[PDB]
Amino acid sequence: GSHMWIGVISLFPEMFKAITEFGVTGRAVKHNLLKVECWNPRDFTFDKHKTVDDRPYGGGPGMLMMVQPLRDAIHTAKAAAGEGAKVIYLSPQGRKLDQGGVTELAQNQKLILVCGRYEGIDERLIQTEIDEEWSIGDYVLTGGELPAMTLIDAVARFIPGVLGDGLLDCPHYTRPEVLEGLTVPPVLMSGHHEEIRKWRLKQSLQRTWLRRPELLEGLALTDEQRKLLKEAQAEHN
Amino acid sequence: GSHMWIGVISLFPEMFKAITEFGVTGRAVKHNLLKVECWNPRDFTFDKHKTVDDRPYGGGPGMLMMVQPLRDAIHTAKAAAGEGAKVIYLSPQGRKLDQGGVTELAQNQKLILVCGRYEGIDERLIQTEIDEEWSIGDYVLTGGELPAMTLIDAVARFIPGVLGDGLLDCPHYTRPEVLEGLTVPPVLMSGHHEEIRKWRLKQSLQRTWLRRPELLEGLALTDEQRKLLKEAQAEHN
Ligand SMILES: COc1ccccc1CNc1ccc(C(N)=O)cn1
Ligand SMILES: COc1ccccc1CNc1ccc(C(N)=O)cn1
Repeated sequence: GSHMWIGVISLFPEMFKAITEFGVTGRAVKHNLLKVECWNPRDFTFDKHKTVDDRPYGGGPGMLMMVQPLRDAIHTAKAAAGEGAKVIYLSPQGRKLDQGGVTELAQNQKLILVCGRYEGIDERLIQTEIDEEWSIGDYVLTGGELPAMTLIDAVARFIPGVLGDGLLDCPHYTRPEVLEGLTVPPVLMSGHHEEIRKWRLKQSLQRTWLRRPELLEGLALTDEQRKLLKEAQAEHN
Repeated sequence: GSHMWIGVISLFPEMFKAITEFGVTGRAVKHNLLKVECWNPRDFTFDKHKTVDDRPYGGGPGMLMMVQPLRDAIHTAKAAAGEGAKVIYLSPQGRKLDQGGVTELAQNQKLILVCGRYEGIDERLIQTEIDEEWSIGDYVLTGGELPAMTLIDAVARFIPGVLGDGLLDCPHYTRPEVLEGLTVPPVLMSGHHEEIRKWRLKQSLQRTWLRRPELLEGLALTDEQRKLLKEAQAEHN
């Protein structure tokens, strides 16, 4: 159906086995709903030692990705992708990823994800080769590979066939009925589907209010949600 | 020195090869600065088919992790960890991870990371077994493994020997001197270390202001930073 092709530029393509070989994403790859293809800048070097890093102009402690191997790898991935592929660079300086941003990225049938190492890539390559710069969160990692895999996993959930409202999820319970003295809320045993739906929605509203109140500010609550939230806040007091 | 031990509870322990076998984190593991030990709930099942999921009370589309295998795996990891280990559950409902939160978590010499699959774990296990619940970002994934690896990588950077201010990083440049007509800022060639430091700081301030203005609100800028930021905003106008 709406399959997705993701090209990856990475010095450590074997890291991507974590998503291509296991779980829901591994099944998506096996079933051809998701295709992940990697190019390694090390394969585009020409010197004896296959050098992939370079020193920044102006000095400093860190290194950058060497331009020539990385640029050639990107160009090769773009040629394999054809037209319509969006090239994404993962960095702390990028647009912060959220579920809304995931749904936007999932609209692309083709993506190329550039995984920086060291202190990242040359600023001019961002200008000449990168369409969009994204961050998975306000923290620093040793490479863009984990952010790239996180993005792949999140967008894969929107591909039809891969899987089997602004609020945090409600609590969930399974067997057994009592666990270290803690019982399951009786409503979940009642079999009354409408009471269960309202209980879960009310719990999601209460949990969002208590834990992430700023998420509620970005929402236009329905009539039902306004009432259940008021009830939850009244019981809390 | 300040080595770190991280126990992991996961149905897919082989995903963690992505951090234990490659790059800076793989070296940290090889050098015994970081130890990652995994327990798989599937090994704690007793039925013929090694069942690790269970149905939620109250119905619904999703499944939960089965309590008994997961609980036994957690208890085994806690016994291997000894005293002082903090047990962390990765979920979208958790505290949002940022670099400040990474530095807090890195203060622990021992961590146990519980990786949920399906719709997560029973709420009572969070109450009885989990010390802290964290999220790597406001998006949903197919498992907690990628969040757990992201956390491991971020905290590993604070372990002394693993590697070789609230603002986004400045642009960086490497060879060649001209790339598709784009030149390197002459100051970075000048060799004047003080001018380079001020240029980079000014660029970091300008970039944070243009891209993530809310990050500036949480900062008490130094005298030098206030001046360079004013200069950047004046040149922008
Ligand atoms: C200092 O490292 C870099 C510097 C610049 C670019 C890439 C890297 C690689 N590391 C990353 C990558 C992405 C994210 C994120 N928040 O999306 C976090 N870390
Ligand atoms: C619906 O999935 C779950 C539901 C509940 C718990 C765990 C999972 C596993 N998936 C995750 C895990 C963590 C994060 C995060 N933002 O840290 C995102 N997704």
